[PDB]
Amino acid sequence: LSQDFVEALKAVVGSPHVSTASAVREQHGHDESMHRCQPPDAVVWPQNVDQVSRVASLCYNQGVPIIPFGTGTGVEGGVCAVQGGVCINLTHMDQITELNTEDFSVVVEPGVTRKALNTHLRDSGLWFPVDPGADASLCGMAATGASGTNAVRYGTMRDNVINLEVVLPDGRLLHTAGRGRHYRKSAAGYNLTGLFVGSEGTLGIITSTTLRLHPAPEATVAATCAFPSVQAAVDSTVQILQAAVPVARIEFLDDVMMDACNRHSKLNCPVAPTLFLEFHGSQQTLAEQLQRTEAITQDNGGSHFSWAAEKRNELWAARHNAWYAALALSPGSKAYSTDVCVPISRLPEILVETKEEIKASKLTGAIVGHVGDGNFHCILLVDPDDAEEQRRVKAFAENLGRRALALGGTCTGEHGIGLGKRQLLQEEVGPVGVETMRQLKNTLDPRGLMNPGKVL
Ligand SMILES: Cc1cc2nc3c(=O)[nH]c(=O)nc-3n(C[C@H](O)[C@H](O)[C@H](O)COP(=O)(O)OP(=O)(O)OC[C@H]3O[C@@H](n4cnc5c(N)ncnc54)[C@H](O)[C@@H]3O)c2cc1C
Ligand SMILES: [Mn+2]
Repeated sequence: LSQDFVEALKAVVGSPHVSTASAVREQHGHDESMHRCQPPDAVVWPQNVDQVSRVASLCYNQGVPIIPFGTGTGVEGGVCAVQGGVCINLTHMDQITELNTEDFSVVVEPGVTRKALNTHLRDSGLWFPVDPGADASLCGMAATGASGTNAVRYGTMRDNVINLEVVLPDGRLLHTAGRGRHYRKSAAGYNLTGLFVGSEGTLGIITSTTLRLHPAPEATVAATCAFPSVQAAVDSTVQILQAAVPVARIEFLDDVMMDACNRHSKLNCPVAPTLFLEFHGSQQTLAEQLQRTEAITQDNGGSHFSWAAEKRNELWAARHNAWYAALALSPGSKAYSTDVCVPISRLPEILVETKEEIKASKLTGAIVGHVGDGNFHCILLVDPDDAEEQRRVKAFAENLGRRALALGGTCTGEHGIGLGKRQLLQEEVGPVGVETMRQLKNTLDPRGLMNPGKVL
């Protein structure tokens, strides 16, 4: 990066908001995954959308890659600057606007986390449900297509993003559904909002997101249920979904993950394949849901429900920290997560096979995830210096991904592709799907400067 170029960047955002210092670039060259740090050539913090547009235009016309950066909690290397360039940290734009309680909508800028939003919403009777474990940027969640434990009932980011404000690679400002618009459904033109959800910073920079809010549940009950085997836990899950019980949360932990979470959060659940459940409704619709759900879990050997404000909060905090609980099994290690999502009737086969495969392998793996969506994570630990173990973990993850594709599923339910799953994506959608995705990338980013090396 030339001195003239750096000075041009400082003219847009101000000298304190541009850094070429090695330590600052290294901090923005990696996310939470094991993907190797690849530092950008500079980090820039735009202070408003006009500055985002002008930074993008400067980079784009000079042939300098752009890497959007939210909270850096991704797990597929999305922020790694594989071709160098300018990392745009968007978190100084942190305002909540256009809170429309009567329409159940709100507009947020990239520095707003879900925690910040739900704090702002206390005493409104509304909440935003999509809950990744990490305290992530909501616009980053829109960029990755995130989901979480609440998605089985309340939907993913794709279900809950109503509109996006996007700075395109050359600096133009796009409101995907129209500036200021919010509504429940539309057939007007092509749905641009869904194209940018899950685009991972390869099609443009999300500078605000319009989110669907939901009413807080009238009443909540959480519980855990221990099972004799993975098969019994996942069969119960499939049967709960087939019985159409509107469970609010249904999270699976294998015995390895349950033990890790016990040690990391000082829970002391029985070490066993376990479901964490939550039910929303009136005092009485809960009783109906509980009866029907306990009946199914009992048929599969589930324990009597161990029931759980503070107790529930510690239960789900432990679940949200499962990633760090797994890492704590081997201090100094990094982690790589699988994220397959299969048709629900095939979930028992692939989960049980994954458990058997982790057992037969020398790898440390913990299993957790959103089995209500037919989705789960195998969290695999890697010694950052053991090159052979890394090759074993990547091979394990790619074999699992190919098994999911063989079952009609997808290689990633929520984390995205980034650097890790590019070959699986090619297999998943085939030559015409890849070419079509690439033609869309090319028309929005002709010079290929919008987060190069990711997704495609
Ligand atoms: C402990 C832990 C638990 C997690 N649990 C979940 C979970 O349950 N569900 C889930 O889906 N994910 C989960 N994640 C992954 C991660 O939190 C999500 O992928 C989240 O959406 C990433 O947001 P971010 O701003 O931190 O992303 P970053 O790492 O900053 O960026 C991720 C990607 O999005 C792009 N990007 C970021 N912000 C923007 C923007 N404003 N405009 C355009 N592109 C942008 C980046 O260029 C990159 O390619 C977890 C992560 C951790 C560490
Ligand atoms: Mn998850």
